[PDB]
Amino acid sequence: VKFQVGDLVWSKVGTYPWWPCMVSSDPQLEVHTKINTRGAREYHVQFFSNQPERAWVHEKRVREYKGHKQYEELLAEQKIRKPRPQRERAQWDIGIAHAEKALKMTREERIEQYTFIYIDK
Ligand SMILES: Cc1noc(C)c1-c1ncn(C)c1-c1ccncc1
Repeated sequence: VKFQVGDLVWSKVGTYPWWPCMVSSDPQLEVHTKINTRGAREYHVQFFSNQPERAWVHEKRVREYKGHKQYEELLAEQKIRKPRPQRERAQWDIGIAHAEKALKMTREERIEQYTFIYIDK
């Protein structure tokens, strides 16, 4: 267990680029980490965005968030680069702005400021 609740991380999920996140406790499982059905470790994260979402992410797709400029280093992991779609870039920029504000906070302040409120349907 390398991450705890309130830690800032980058997550690489689905078709999306490396995205700013905060580790949090799953609202139903009440754990922030688990061993999945394939026997691998996963972390529960909140994506920083104007569209709040959460996901369980494989530990190999999670990295410590040290700052927004670290994005280049994650891409490093003729030069070939994927283009950046406008709508997705705008959502990522909002997320980064939140992550940069969260980085100036203590872990306790971040937990209080950003932990999602979940409402049953
Ligand atoms: C979208 C969406 N809906 O559920 C999940 C999970 C996602 C998702 N998967 C990976 N990223 C980066 C996201 C995401 C979440 C919020 N805003 C922008 C993107």
